[PDB]
Amino acid sequence: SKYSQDVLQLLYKNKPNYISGQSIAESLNISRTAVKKVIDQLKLEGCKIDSVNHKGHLLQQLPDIWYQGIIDQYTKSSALFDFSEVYDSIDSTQLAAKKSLVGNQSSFFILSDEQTKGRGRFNRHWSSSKGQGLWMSVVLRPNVAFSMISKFNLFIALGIRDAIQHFSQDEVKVKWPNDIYIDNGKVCGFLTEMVANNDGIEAIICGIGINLTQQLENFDESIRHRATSIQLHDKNKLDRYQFLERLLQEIEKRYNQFLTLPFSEIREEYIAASNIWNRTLLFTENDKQFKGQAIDLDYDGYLIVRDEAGESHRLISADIDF
Amino acid sequence: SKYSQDVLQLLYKNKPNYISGQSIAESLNISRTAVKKVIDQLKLEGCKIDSVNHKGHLLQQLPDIWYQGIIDQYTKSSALFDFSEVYDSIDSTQLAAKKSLVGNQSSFFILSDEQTKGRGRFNRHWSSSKGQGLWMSVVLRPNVAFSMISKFNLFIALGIRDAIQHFSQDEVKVKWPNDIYIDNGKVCGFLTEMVANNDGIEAIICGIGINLTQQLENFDESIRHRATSIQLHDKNKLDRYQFLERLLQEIEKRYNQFLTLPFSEIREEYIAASNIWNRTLLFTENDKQFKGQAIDLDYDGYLIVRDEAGESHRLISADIDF
Ligand SMILES: O=C(O)CCCC[C@@H]1SC[C@@H]2NC(=O)N[C@@H]21
Ligand SMILES: O=C(O)CCCC[C@@H]1SC[C@@H]2NC(=O)N[C@@H]21
Repeated sequence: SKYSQDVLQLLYKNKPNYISGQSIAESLNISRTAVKKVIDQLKLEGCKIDSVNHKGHLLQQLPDIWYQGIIDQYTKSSALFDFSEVYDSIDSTQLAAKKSLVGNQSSFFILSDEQTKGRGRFNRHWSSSKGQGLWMSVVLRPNVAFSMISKFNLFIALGIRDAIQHFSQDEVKVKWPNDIYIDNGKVCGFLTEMVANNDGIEAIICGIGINLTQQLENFDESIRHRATSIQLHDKNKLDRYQFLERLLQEIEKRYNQFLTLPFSEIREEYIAASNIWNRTLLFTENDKQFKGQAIDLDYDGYLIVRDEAGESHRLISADIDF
Repeated sequence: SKYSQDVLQLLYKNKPNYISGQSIAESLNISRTAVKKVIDQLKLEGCKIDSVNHKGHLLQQLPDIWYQGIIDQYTKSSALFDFSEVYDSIDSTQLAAKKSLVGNQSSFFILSDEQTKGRGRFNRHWSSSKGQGLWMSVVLRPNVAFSMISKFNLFIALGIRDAIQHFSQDEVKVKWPNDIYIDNGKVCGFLTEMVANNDGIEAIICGIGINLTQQLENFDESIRHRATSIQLHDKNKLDRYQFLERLLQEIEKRYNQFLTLPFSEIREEYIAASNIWNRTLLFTENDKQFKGQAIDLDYDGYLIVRDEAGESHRLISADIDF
């Protein structure tokens, strides 16, 4: 409805306290009896609101839907993001982001419940079902030379890992350069792209897909043995609005780190985090395909690999399989 | 009008021959007497059409307006470009291009008679008056690593130079890395940007502004001593549709060269072309500003400079003043 969001906003801003139909009706400037329709609807949409007589309304729990109104609260308190955009379904949050960044310098992010044409690295299909995962592109505006994309990718990786870790009983590791794993289920994939030129970057557009609320039965086939959600490694229910909040919090931390520190400082931690050593790796390079071993990550973000034929390579990027 | 373009198309396709109101009327499937309005209008818009009784209509000369219909002919015969877009006025042909490239792989270009918000390097204002200059962004899809932007810039430079040269009595030189000069008037500036990621470029978007039909009196102030048009170095009238045709022809040649040759091969020619040696240069780098001498362009597109304090720099890019 026309007013739904503003209602949800007031409801949210007012926790841990109740507020009266009355009090809402004065703010939004609409009938006491319209606020009831709006509420009776929000509940029907799966909202948990406690309504008690004489006292009013308290927002208890939100469903697995993103609401522009409440996501406005995050953008508001943010010291990073100007605005956000929220859709229930779009073609792709990266495509949207790439459109929205032109002729302005805003930092911002875009969430969508469902993607109908979401892609990953190399333009692989990316599965993005309604109400199941956080599908989001983020735009930032670092003031750096274009060479520095690679580092961003590494820092953010730890942001996305921690955010996810704080919610997982099992250990969450990073599979360089782009994937986040819990055990041998890929929980999230992310991708960093830039608009840039000869001297200075115009924007960064990091697209992030994390699987939130998936049962084993939801995946297939046969990805079911190398894909896992967050929920499947957390005894208690996973709150999408709570995860968002830490994810954004960590994305920020790691952005600033990126902005003020050379990699070396992060390096040793990134190692503790990676699950690529002491196992055979499966590298692809256009027509060519080979095996090899991850030996080390050097100070510049590059991966030092020993291919099965004994030769040493120093790689900026790669796509790797277990 | 609704049909104007299709008329102009037939008119153009039929040179050096006349064609009858009749013959047009059958193709476009409209009254013989509507074709007359369309023609009487095209003339009034500054078209030169010869109409003789019993014989018909011949397209003699086009004004200083771009027409989507005739520009369709170039895109059609092209072995490079899928389509084009033509506007009489837009915000910026780069902005437009950056929007139009998303979620597709088309190669294409965009022309506009006037820009209301056209920018150059570092987001400097770029003057783009109606009917006076070729204002165009071009999109290509090379299949190369993102590092290779720099080279593209160098090759295209010679394309844009030759295209312009064939029309100038005075010698046309390239001021590395982005400007085209005739004597000490900047005739054109161009800029190469990319959308790309860790492994592979998504698109190139080279934006090109060349001054076509400017009198000294049109410029100011006081750019009038370091800016010059093409027309001011050509005794005979400059045809915007004829220049476009060679420009596109050269852009293509030089693109293919880029695609199949290392720089070294172009290098020595690029030198004959540059007007940066044996004079003092004025380099800017963020807060810092210094003098120096252009000593050489090495095989990798980099400029070897000797700053006034005797130190040697190897530069990928720079902004330079005379
Ligand atoms: O291929 C991968 O390794 C990761 C793909 C990352 C996809 C995310 S989902 C949200 C955003 N929208 C997209 O189109 N892609 C990113
Ligand atoms: O600053 C320079 O040195 C050159 C500027 C190049 C501007 C051209 S004009 C057509 C296209 N549209 C733009 O916004 N810029 C390029």
